[PDB]
Amino acid sequence: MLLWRRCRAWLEIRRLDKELAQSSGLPLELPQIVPNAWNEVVWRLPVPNHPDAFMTASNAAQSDFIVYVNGLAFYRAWLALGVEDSQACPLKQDMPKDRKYPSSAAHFAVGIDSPVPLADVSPTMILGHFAVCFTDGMTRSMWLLAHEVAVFPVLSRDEASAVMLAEHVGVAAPIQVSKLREQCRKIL
Ligand code: AUC
Repeated sequence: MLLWRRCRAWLEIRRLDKELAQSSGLPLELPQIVPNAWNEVVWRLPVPNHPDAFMTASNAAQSDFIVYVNGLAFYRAWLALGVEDSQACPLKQDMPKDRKYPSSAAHFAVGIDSPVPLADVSPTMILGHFAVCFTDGMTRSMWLLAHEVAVFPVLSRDEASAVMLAEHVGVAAPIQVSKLREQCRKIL
């Protein structure tokens, strides 16, 4: 029921608040941009006690922006959507119960040969507070979070939205997809 879910979500957010407080200003494991047998931005993501995951900005528009997000912070902002929204975030413990989760785990298993495209997310406002919502990529985000990936990239529609995401959940300034692609080519 509803009070049940609200109280659960409240307690998880409080947990996240503490964790973020403890780990404030400590170094996190970053995605690693890798050289690739294609013409795309690809990252190696370390996954604790698990084989590496690989993701790609292949399905991004040149106009999109990349934001590298603190997983815990991203998770907390997702919970801010509340519990009734169709995009409501399951508690981490229940994420593997999600219907598409096995299909996502399957995709993440392939590796560098078929990297998983990024999620497309947006900053929004819910009952007067900041939250994150999705255009796509909720399940793969759950996989990442349930597997405790510390930092991962996400896609945002435009500069201001990406700056807003980075402000609340980012570990770095946003960078435009077109400009990152260019730099990857000039360096990697
Ligand atoms: N391609 C592709 Au996929 C998830 N989760």
